[PDB]
Amino acid sequence: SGFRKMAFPSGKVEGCMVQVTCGTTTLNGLWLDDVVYCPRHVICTSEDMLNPNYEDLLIRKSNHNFLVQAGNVQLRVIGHSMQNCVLKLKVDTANPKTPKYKFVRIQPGQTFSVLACYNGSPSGVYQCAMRPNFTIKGSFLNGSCGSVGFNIDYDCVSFCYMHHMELPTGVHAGTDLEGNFYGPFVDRQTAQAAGTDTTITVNVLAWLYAAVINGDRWFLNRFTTTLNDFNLVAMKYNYEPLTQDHVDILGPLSAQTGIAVLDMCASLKELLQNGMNGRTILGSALLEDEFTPFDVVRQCSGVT
Amino acid sequence: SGFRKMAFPSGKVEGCMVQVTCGTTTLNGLWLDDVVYCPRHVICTSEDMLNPNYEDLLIRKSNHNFLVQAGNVQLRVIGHSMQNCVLKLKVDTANPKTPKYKFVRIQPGQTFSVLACYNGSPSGVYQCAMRPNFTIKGSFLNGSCGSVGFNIDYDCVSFCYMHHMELPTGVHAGTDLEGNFYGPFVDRQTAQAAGTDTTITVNVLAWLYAAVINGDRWFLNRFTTTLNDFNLVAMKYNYEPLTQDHVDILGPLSAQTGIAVLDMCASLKELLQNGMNGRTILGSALLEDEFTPFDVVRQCSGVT
Ligand SMILES: *CC(=O)N1Cc2ccccc2[C@@H](c2cccc(C#N)c2)C1
Ligand SMILES: *CC(=O)N1Cc2ccccc2[C@@H](c2cccc(C#N)c2)C1
Repeated sequence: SGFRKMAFPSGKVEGCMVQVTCGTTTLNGLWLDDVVYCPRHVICTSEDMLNPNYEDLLIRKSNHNFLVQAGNVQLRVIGHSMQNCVLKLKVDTANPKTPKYKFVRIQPGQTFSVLACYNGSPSGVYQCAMRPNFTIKGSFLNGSCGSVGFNIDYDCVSFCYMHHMELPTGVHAGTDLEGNFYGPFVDRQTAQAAGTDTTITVNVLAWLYAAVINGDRWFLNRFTTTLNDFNLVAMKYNYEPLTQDHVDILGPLSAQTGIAVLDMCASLKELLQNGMNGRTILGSALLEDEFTPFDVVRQCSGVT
Repeated sequence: SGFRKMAFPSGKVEGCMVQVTCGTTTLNGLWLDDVVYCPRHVICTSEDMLNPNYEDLLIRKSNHNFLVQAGNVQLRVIGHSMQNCVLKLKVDTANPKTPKYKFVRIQPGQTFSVLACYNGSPSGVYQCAMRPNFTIKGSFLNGSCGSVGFNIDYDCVSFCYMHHMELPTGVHAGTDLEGNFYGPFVDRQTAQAAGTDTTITVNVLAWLYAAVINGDRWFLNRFTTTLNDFNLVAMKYNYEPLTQDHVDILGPLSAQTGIAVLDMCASLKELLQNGMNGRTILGSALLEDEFTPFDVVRQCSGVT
């Protein structure tokens, strides 16, 4: 037992990280098969970022201007193209460490691991959730651009995120591996406010089930509620509205614990209305929303 | 910017994980060079664990009784010996994926990453701290025994922990890689209570410096304190006494932020005495103690 914010083992992703330099700009790239994926703003200087015309800036770049270094070995660039906000640099060598992989565009509320990198070198790994406002609350300094987010299903890496930007609020924005931003964000040095960050209700409920399984039970009560009654409380506390889809996905946790989903909702309602009165749940003093129902089952069953 | 509980990239450790089976018991082993390290209780059944005589049980085991499987390839066992609470199984093949490594016995208050494993397969990675009472608050199910804790200094893995046990309180106990338990714990199915878990004061202060650097500043006040005045407050709130050594290690963070260590102590004193009044610090509603001063500098500077 015990419950932790666990990231996926990052080995399969570390073997894909490379450094990409263009002019005076260096960031991270993802090497899969004979293609290196990186943010298109690698072709900009901070001077260019104010209002870049990516198509015009790219015309001045040739294959030989993109320096791609895998650890300490230089890759030969034989092609380049722009797909949305990412550059795809065709190299003459397929990565021998390419895992079985997929590119997936995740939904808000879903979780993933980020392998933060600097100059093609991995520094750490942490678990994230794509916020309902399509931002992530990460840890990214200059040079971290091109670091990726991913999930792992046994031997298959599903890449879902590439880091591009930090909002003036300190929150993070980026794209899926096809270069399409999550949310309304553009790759430009301009003030772009993120919307209201709501709490992922289905994840908080999943985490309350993780809590009961691991022994933290003080918050269980004698009450029940309805989806509509619960959503009136969710709306006041800027929680996402809970749907029957959410209830269905909580099914296995409800079955394992014997606590009906609407009974767990009544516990969450009371925790929202009364606070935690100085107590903790799984070592946390706030309601944790960055564990999906899938993460709870995976962690509580020992999936490798 | 942004601040996260970040674990080290686990790739170098995943390449060392193997499965070790003895009789009907299966757990994880660590393959480095031509040696596989695992908990000695691999030779026990749950029946044996009540009061095992490890030396007597081991006499009935030959090299051929220890089945070591690296992913899907079987390793040939050419020797075995017991060192404290670990078994060292000499194999006929050196691990080709052995990183540059060291075995280190960490101090309480120090942090490390755990690669939780089941049947020699990695499931996830998370950041831990060795508690002042020599327990860790991990996430370990049956079959997780033999999972290791480590730190990474560029290319060198310093293994510090091997998981052996779960206390009836749900907290975790284990050994360094020489098989010596941290704390007073023995490898036996017996009630062993852990001592008072105190809060790692130097880590909370380091995390308050991480908070100021990243923008969370509400807790800064107009006060100062002394080491002795602060320790009177630390003792009441079961915080570790702060020493000049702790102040010295906080030196770089004090220099970077311009906030004198004793001024930060006065902020911590007020947070201990008044609570957080419904506010958060780096997305947390409690005072975080599982970031050392080294982790804060490493994360805030981008060390790979
Ligand atoms: C995340 C990162 O490494 N960087 C550094 C960098 C290097 C060259 C050009 C831009 C950047 C910024 C950046 C500024 C403004 C907008 C974006 C986007 N998209 C990125 C971030
Ligand atoms: C952590 C783990 O995998 N296991 C399973 C197991 C398998 C065989 C023998 C013992 C165990 C237990 C266990 C019980 C009691 C004490 C210890 C220790 N040390 C380990 C845990």
